[PDB]
Amino acid sequence: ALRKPLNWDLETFQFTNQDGKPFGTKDLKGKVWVADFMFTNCQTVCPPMTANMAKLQKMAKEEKLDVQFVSFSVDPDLDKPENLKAFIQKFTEDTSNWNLLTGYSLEDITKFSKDNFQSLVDKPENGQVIHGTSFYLIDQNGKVMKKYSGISNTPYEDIIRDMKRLAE
Repeated sequence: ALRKPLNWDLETFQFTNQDGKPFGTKDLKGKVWVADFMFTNCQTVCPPMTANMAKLQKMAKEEKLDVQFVSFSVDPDLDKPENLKAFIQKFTEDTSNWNLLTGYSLEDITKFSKDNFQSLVDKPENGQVIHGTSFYLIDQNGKVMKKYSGISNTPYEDIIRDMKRLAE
């Protein structure tokens, strides 16, 4: 069984993916998914985070786990769909189950990150947006259940275990 779940409520949302198509709760409700926050002009942790998410994607597929991946841009003023599409192509050849989202205001995503993921977003003068570095596991009921590091010793086996529990 899933131990010590977070049980965080998530608001209903509809954003735009890297193909310029609507995507959000409508698509995700009923699926197990993993979320992170990132931006394409990040000079530090976002590329390794994304590589880590790609490793998780590959491992989940190998285990025959049917899950979705979602990356929210925290720099929507710069990250349009074409930016996200070009960004993700470096890290994976599979986006059938990975949507990178944008299309909203910076204020919007700041509130969304605060209210749903208890994570501060703020864009300083140098443009290097402050945001959380966690991966979040969300269940079929649309609640956040687990948080893991996306950048430091990502616990791939723990995440896989938890996905297996949600699939049972």
